[PDB]
Amino acid sequence: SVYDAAAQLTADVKKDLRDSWKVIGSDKKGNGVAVMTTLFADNQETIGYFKRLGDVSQGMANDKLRGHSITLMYALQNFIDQLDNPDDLVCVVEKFAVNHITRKISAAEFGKINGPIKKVLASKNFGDKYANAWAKLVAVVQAAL
Amino acid sequence: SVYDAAAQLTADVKKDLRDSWKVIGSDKKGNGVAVMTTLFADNQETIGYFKRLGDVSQGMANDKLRGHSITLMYALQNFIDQLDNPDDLVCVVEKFAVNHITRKISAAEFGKINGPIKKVLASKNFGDKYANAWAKLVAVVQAAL
Ligand code: HEM
Ligand code: HEM
Repeated sequence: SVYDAAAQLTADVKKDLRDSWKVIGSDKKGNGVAVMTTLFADNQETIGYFKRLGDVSQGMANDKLRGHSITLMYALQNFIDQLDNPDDLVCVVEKFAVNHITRKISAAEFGKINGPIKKVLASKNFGDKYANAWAKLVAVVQAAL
Repeated sequence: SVYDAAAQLTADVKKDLRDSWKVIGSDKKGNGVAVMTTLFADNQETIGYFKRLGDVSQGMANDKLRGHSITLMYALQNFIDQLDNPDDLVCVVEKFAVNHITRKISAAEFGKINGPIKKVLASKNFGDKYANAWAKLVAVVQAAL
């Protein structure tokens, strides 16, 4: 199932993911926080999953939120580095899904991250072409949930 | 405390961490699996914590172990990237400690990773000076458990 979703990651898709990551991943703290705060803004209900982070309205200034945001970017860094080897990408994606499955985060719930990522990409001038590429990467993770 | 331990990362310690990581971090899959296999070999008692991984003796052939090993290296990548800012290093370490605290991994238990790291370092011509540098970094995490 995860292997099938990984099959959608064509040569052109991987190319756009890498080029866009070269910029997005250059500032993990800045963009990581941008993704989370945007998620909470467009889908307030997702905050129910982050009670441990405390006052998320503080954004960057919130140490726990900042810690989470930075760490989130290293999961994406991981995925991006394994793109050329489906076997490694799959094992890393399934490993990643373990904790999210335990948190009872469905594929649909996880997909709510697509909007934030699309917006962050647009702030760096990466159009729909790139947003679609990232939606496909997220789809690989969704297949594991 | 974690804040006092982070202050132990002096200038030369950070430098040695970077220089050694430049090599060790070049092959996250290979070195990551070596670290885990060494841990299970020198400290068989820790295998109980990894029941989900299955037959750990399969090494690289075990998809779950390989996935975990690769992911582990990205946590270290995270720490290394935060060496410039103590505030970020701390929030990232505390974030990382959450799941390990939940698994009831004590500071003493976590410290068993020092042996494996030292051996992997040695296999790449990096001696005691570097093993001690990494022990200090591991100490920051121990302070958070
Ligand atoms: C591409 C998007 C995402 C990435 C790369 C990502 C990455 C991570 C990482 C690396 C962790 C730390 C390791 C762990 O405990 O699993 C984590 C924790 C977590 N994730 Fe995800 N995640 C993503 C999306 C989501 C979404 C959409 C939700 C929920 C709506 C979610 C909820 C959580 C929660 C609740 C935690 C624990 C936070 C804490 O208490 O510190 N994640 N995620
Ligand atoms: C350099 C030290 C270590 C690093 C960088 C590291 C890194 C990680 C990472 C990134 C994860 C995935 C996220 C999470 O679930 O928290 C993880 C999972 C885990 N770690 Fe640690 N860890 C280290 C040492 C240890 C040690 C010494 C133990 C046990 C004595 C331990 C036990 C666990 C367990 C049981 C899991 C879950 C594995 C699974 O079921 O997939 N870790 N660790």
